[PDB]
Amino acid sequence: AVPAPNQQPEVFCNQIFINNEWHDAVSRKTFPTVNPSTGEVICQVAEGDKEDVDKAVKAARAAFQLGSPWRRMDASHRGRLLNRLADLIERDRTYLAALETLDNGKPYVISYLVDLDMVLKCLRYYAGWADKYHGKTIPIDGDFFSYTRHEPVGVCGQIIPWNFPLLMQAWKLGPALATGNVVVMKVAEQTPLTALYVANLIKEAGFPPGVVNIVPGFGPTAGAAIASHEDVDKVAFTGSTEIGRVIQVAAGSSNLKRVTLELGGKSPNIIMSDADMDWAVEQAHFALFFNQGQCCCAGSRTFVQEDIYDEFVERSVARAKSRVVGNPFDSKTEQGPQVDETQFKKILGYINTGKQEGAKLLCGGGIAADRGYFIQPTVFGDVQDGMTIAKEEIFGPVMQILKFKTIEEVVGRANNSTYGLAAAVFTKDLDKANYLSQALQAGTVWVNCYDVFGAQSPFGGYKMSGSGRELGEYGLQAYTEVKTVTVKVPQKNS
Amino acid sequence: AVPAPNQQPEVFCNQIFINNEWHDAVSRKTFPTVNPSTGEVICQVAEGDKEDVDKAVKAARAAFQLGSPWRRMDASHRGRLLNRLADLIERDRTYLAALETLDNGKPYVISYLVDLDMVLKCLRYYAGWADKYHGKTIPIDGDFFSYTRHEPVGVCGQIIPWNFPLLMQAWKLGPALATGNVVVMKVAEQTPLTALYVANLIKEAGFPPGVVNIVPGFGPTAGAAIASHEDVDKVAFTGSTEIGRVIQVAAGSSNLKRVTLELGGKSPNIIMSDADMDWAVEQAHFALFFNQGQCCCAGSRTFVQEDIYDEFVERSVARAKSRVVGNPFDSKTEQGPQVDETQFKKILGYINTGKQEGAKLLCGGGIAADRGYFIQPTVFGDVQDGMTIAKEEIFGPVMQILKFKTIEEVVGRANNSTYGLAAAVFTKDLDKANYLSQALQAGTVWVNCYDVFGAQSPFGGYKMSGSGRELGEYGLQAYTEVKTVTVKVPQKNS
Amino acid sequence: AVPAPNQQPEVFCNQIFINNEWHDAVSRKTFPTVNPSTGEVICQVAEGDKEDVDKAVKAARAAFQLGSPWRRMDASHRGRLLNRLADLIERDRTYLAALETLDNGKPYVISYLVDLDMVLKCLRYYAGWADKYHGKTIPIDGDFFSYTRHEPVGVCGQIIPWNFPLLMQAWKLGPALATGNVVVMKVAEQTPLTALYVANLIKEAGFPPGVVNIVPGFGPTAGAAIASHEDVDKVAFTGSTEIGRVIQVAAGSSNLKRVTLELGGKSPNIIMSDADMDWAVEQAHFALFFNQGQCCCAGSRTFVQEDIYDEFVERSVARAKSRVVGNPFDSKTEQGPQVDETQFKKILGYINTGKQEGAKLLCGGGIAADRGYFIQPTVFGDVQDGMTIAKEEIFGPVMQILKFKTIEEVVGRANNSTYGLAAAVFTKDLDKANYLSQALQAGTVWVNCYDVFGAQSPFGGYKMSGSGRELGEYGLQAYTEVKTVTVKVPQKNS
Amino acid sequence: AVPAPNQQPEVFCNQIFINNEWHDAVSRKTFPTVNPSTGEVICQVAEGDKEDVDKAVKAARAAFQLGSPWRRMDASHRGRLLNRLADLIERDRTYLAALETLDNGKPYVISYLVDLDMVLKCLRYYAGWADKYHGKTIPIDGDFFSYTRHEPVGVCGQIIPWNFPLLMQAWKLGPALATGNVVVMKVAEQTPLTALYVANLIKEAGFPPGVVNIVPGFGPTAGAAIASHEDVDKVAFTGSTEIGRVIQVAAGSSNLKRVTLELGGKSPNIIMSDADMDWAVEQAHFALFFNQGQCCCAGSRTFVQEDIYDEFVERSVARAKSRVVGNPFDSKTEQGPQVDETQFKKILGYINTGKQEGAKLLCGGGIAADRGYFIQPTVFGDVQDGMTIAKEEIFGPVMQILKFKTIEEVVGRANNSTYGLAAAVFTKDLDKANYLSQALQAGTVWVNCYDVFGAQSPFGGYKMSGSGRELGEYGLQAYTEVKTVTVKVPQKNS
Ligand SMILES: CCCc1c(C)c2cc3c(C)c(C)oc3cc2oc1=O
Ligand SMILES: CCCc1c(C)c2cc3c(C)c(C)oc3cc2oc1=O
Ligand SMILES: CCCc1c(C)c2cc3c(C)c(C)oc3cc2oc1=O
Ligand code: NA
Ligand code: NA
Ligand code: NA
Ligand code: NA
Repeated sequence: AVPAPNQQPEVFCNQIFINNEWHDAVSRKTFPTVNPSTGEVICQVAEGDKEDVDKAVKAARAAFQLGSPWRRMDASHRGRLLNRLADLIERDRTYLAALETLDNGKPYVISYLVDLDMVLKCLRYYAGWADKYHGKTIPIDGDFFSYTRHEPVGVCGQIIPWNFPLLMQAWKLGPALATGNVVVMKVAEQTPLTALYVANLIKEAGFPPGVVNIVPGFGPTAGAAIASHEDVDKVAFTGSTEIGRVIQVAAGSSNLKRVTLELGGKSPNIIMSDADMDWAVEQAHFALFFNQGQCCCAGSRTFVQEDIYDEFVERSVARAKSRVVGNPFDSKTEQGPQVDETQFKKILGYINTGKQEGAKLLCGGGIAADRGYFIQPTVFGDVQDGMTIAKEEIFGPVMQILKFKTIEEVVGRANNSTYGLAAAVFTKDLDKANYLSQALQAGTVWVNCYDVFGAQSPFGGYKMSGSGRELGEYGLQAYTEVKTVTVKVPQKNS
Repeated sequence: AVPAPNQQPEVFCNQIFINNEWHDAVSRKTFPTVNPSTGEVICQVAEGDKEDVDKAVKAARAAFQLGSPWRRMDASHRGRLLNRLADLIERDRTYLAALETLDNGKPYVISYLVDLDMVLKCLRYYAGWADKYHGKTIPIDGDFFSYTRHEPVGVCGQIIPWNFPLLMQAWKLGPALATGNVVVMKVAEQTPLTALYVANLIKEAGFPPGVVNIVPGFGPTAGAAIASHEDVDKVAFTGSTEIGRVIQVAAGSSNLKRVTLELGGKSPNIIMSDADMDWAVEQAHFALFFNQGQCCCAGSRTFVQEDIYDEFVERSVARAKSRVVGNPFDSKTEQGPQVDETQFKKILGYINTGKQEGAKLLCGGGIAADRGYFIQPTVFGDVQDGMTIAKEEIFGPVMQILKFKTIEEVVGRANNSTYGLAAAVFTKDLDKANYLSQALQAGTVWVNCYDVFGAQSPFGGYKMSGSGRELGEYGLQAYTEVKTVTVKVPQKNS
Repeated sequence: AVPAPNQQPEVFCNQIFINNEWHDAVSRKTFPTVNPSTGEVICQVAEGDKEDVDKAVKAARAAFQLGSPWRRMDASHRGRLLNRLADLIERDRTYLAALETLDNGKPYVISYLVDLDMVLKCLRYYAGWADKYHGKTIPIDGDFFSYTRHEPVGVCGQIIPWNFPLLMQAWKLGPALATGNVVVMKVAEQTPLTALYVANLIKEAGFPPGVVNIVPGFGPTAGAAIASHEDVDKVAFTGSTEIGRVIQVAAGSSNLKRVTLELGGKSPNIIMSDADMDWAVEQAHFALFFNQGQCCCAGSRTFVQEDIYDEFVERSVARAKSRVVGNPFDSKTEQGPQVDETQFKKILGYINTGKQEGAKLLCGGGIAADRGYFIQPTVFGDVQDGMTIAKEEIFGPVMQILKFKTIEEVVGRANNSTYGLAAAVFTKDLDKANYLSQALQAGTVWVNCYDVFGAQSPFGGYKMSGSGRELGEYGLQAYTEVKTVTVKVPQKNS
Repeated sequence: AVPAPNQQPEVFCNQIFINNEWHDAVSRKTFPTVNPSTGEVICQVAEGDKEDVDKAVKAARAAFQLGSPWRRMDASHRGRLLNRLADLIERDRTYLAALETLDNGKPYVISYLVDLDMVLKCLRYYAGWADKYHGKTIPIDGDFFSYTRHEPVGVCGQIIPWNFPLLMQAWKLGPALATGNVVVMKVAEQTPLTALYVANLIKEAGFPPGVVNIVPGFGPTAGAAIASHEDVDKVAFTGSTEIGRVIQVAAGSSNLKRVTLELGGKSPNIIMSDADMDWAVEQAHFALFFNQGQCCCAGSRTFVQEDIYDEFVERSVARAKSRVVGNPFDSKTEQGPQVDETQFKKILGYINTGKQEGAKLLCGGGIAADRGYFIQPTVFGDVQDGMTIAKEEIFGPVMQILKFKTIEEVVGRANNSTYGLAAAVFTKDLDKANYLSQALQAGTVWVNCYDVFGAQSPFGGYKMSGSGRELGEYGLQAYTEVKTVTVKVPQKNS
């Protein structure tokens, strides 16, 4: 029961947002944002650079000064503002989903029913946290009263990616604002429009000026500016492992700002022979192909036990072959385009690599349309651990299927990676689920499901998939600076 | 690795313990404690009554005064004291286990390896909590700083049963002492000796006088005095459901003291047809027969899926027929005597009740030895929900085996009880484990195990099996009084 | 900014609310509710008795069945419903505030700006808790995985008093519903109407039928039936200490339901010689007289240090004499009538005891109008600890002012009471504040303020002022039943 | 009550500790460690470099393998090991205190009564946390059961400073081992010997081999190797702000290991005009001179309200003049030597700089003794914010005394710094202390006291003074990796 989209949604916001006001870049440069379903330019957007980030940080700092409206506001009132922001987003849901689909390429039905649903839920979840993150009173030795205050960390630099433009904005704003921080946010050049529209609702909701500032631009310029800024207290980055290291180096080279990273993965999806075949096939398909394959936690190594391999592979192929590729505003479409030309070409290179290193191509392998960045659902069978397509993050609709004999073997293979963002196990057996969920080196382990996210449950990487956790209570930790206050008292009693 | 016991351990402590001194009853009365293995008097113990409780409460109240050594002691030091106590009990481990067996009847090997081990673990666990149970600092609206102090509830009456004399003493002393309370402890007339020796160790560990006071005697007299006392702040009772009511009526009739209760149960042990047969037979046997059936959480309704029933019964009978009943100091003995004549006769009543109401007697059903309170391990087949042996807590070596068809049916029948202490589920299937553990109305659900206790995990009843929780962090809640302090400040900032 | 009241609000709801429908009593009997400003009947209300409680409990029990819409509903959606209810209340704010003043007597300006502000805040606060009250995963010994579920306690009987009818309704509904419980609510015969109207809003917000049921009626009939009901899992009562005993006895005599109580107090308000005089005089006035003195936590023993006594008394008298008694719908009115004839007579009774016992009547001391239950603001000086008005809860606009010299003296005098609901301290000295806030035996200690409530901060009694805490995270504890699940695993690793 | 020291204690441990075994450096090189009281060599110590770190990491990694004794051990038993370690350190307390004094120069009385005490308290505190740092069960939407496991982060590299060798070792081993990690620890070349002896006790206590590995050596070699290592999951460094940047940079350049840092300070100690003069003078003295000025949180900016400036200066000069410098083994000694020649000359440099830039030199100013590294207690007055000595960390017995007028001014001036480790306020006024403890940008704010540490209370920096916290529950956060497990279930109910 999805409302009919406007397939040519109008763009109202394409500038830099600072102090609840719209501005051009100081250079007056703009960049085009493109519709990946057509290859056509949608509009021009302000191209922020170091000097625009400088202005945004100054605006954030000012708003975070002791005595300011943002600092004096009751914590419960921060929750109200987040709940108001959610209501505005809900009022404008049809428009935002359409705009998300236009700029990013994901099917409108999914923008509406998944992304926007999850945005609303995430904001509403964190509105609740705003007055509930207690400090502690602490029974220290000797004649003293000691306690902790959980203070906001301060000016927070947030660099968000293009695969889930609205959801990620919500994942970062939720906890930051619940805890009384202020943000300078950098949106991805491939997908800036929805985040900018949401800035207009942030103003309408009544957040004071300078609390949220949004700088669209490029990574090497506006992103690096944030990571290296001397008055930014904390940086959160979501993107590639490679860029992650730049961020963390830049933090240590500048002011030792605090860092959390959500990086890549090559997540294992392990199907035991006693799994429910029909359910597992459908979920392995979803686990890989969701969002045109553009998910950090994609199930891009599907380990299948040897006794069910052939049937599993067969069913996986048939499902991949029926997957509808097309216009994302068409209700029948399961698969839209890749986000841009760079990704397009990058995925085709990996497909080529897979053919050439002797992975067996079971379907797809090519370009699915003459217009836009559409790639055919592709499945490789008999994939080996040493192959490049088994090791590196493809970020496309390319499925790898590997075969294994034993549970002890599959654990070592699944864990033999520098990535550990997610994993999954499919089995009816209690003991096997418990053994594997314990043994897997991943920040999230799904059992008999995949890509089950909830605002309540934390998410993040082991190893080089990242550091720190987003979502849940855990997502608050990185946005909080702890202060101990220890007071001499006449005589301590229990 | 169990050291050879003294089968006639000497008694050193048989008096009332108040302010680190030993007192006779004001009446000079004494009562005999009996060895249930022989029917013979071990020795005589001071019979505390109302006037001796009153003296205890006064001592306790004095040790609890503001400025007193106990109230001023660093939280961390209460933990040192709990740890020292544990060290003293470990030194005297062999003696305490022998004394427990003599007075209570359980096999020495179990007293040594289970009870005493858990005692040590419990006190060591709670020693660690002493300086970690934080209050909160709270982001209240307006120009205020609000926070909570977790203060001790005060004078705690604690009424400890005879089935696990040492371990229950530890379950109560642990959280009480770690949070800075003082205690007046009433120990069971059937099994007072071990608790009194432990008081000597409390003295030797260095606890200030009045912090722990112990008054042996009878229920209607000493127990009632504590429950009705106008200067006891809290009462903790473990016993029958019937006496539980007497305690809560007395609390409400006197000074609205806080009440926690650990009462009886008719805990269902559910065996699905896909369970591991041998493991489930040995665990169901343990579940019911452990401690001569004298566990509040005994698995006394063994529900078995109809397709495995004949076999499950056949094996359970064989195992029960082989259970060795005898002298609890003999290392080959699995089953000691019941704790006293009253229980002995109560169990024989229930056994005859079962035969009379059409349950099928598969083995046992009579008296095991000519002397002592020994009962043959007994198994009833074909038991129905409507029978009294399927409803009422028997508290003896009597196993009920019921038959069932579906998982929906068995949930309804398992939950159709006024008891809800514990339950268990035996299955290899992940979905059945999770469905049942969510649906069963029980404070503990064990999956593929039974009677697994840890100091870290709470334990307590649903419904009329009690209220409140022992063990874990949860065990501290009932021993804490929460004070909110809200202070006007010049200007609140986040 | 207060909208003009409707001084003759229409009454819509006056029946028993069960399964989202309106019912007459089975008996067809009704009782009058009176306007305490005029002494005249507002309307007839259905008079719930035992049979009506039995219907409500049945309906709640069915709504709590496993698999029902309320049990299956997402925790986050419970939060949404509460926020919905809050929105609907905000919509009808002006009305409900007027209706409260009509039936209860409190000034409309306070109904609007305080009572209804706090209702919204409470509900919004608890909406935030619905999906955040986590259980624990627990590092138990052995090859086991252990964790806790925080489940709803079940059918909750909630008896709410007449002094804050809407607010108390919120305080109890908030936590109960946030944690997934179902409710049978008994509202006060003096003030039933606002709670019945909110029932209609509960229906409009989309709460499933049976989740909230309201039975208006009398204490010894409807109240006693809930406290004694064999299928009510939990009872929460706010009212007199004496009736709290009836409740706690009823619980023990029936099914050992869980019990929390908010009872009376005789709360000390302590003014040091270094207090800011004007601030302390104005707050001490508020502390006693707020809500016509009908607060459980009223500052009804104003201890004042000898050096500032004369001046403090002079200023408190002037302020009391200026206090405007009258029509609660007139904006200049600070004090409306007491709630009914019984209280009215009882308060005059205490005033007379104070005059006869040799307390110094400084102002007021008689009736203030011929119609309704208006009483003169009354202040007694040179009060002694042994006088009746110093010992007993008056629940009227009657101030006692005691004199003290030392900080050691006043602690002992303040703590010399069977009550311990609240207390306060006014001082500019850090160490005095800390000394007194530690030493006072009260659930809430205000420093340089009074009657500062926040949904975030717990509130409740020491001693005979009650057991359990309402508000904050603490408020959830009594509405939660803890289940431990412990599962055998192949091999535990850290 | 301090035992007489052995003033020439024997050295037993001077090699690399890996797998519970003593090894020479692969290079066979050694470096001297010197007695800073005499300037003379105590012994030679194995000089670890990259190759030795590589071996330590490999042993740690092996010790951390799934299925290993350390991984399989009950969490509670980790606590037992820690408590055993503490008992061993308490057995060897007299020796360790003397050895600490030999190698580091702090007075033996302080080594025995403060450092070793605090070591014992820290280890015993963290022994309590080993089985109490629970993960969570989470009420996620839809038909799922979601929970978190708090797993160990893995191989932890710990780089510890020379100013508190034993204490810092305890601060890092405590939480690391409590939470099941394994460690590679680099001790400072100035003070390796006490940590090496402790390793011997770690073996004795029964920790499995590879759990703790200790590599003495130089920073640019061994330290850098740990920060750069591809298989080190986490690095904790305490030392200079400058070197902290090198560590962060190294972590980002290698494997994105997690990082916590405890760096420098220039902590303000603010004396209001209503402060207790004598207490304040003695505590300001303590704040600065404790441990020969060698504290990261030294109160090296003493801000003194103008009306009490001349009196406070006079009394602070007198007390500084009375400070006894000399042999640390002499019980009359308040102040031993600086740790080495480098620090010695560095402090002389800063002194000269304070003379040059117009600070008024009120006592001291030079070398107290050149046999060993002794400096005169030095006190500078009329210090301005812009002076080098008012900005840079001196780490020596040199006091800066500044003058201020208003509370608003001093906040601006105290916060105007790139450091934020600690702060203090001396006042009797409640409002001033509450205003200042909120407004100061520092990790710990002491009120009417200074250098009050408790293992229960977190410690760590704001701004460039560090990131993350040590001690308390918060100290566990950095040693935990969070895993979410989300499971599909048949039907979710509350
Ligand atoms: C209030 C609970 C009383 C009770 C305890 C303490 C208890 C302990 C253990 C231990 C330890 C094993 C192995 O089995 C038990 C059974 C048990 O049954 C019980 O009824
Ligand atoms: C069970 C407690 C009943 C009670 C409430 C709810 C109460 C609320 C408020 C508010 C709101 C202000 C400003 O003062 C109060 C006093 C109050 O005194 C009370 O006794
Ligand atoms: C990174 C923290 C280093 C540091 C410690 C550990 C420290 C401990 C104590 C104790 C214990 C007293 C009495 O004063 C101290 C000062 C201190 O100053 C310091 O800079
Ligand atoms: Na685009
Ligand atoms: Na006995
Ligand atoms: Na009325
Ligand atoms: Na040295």
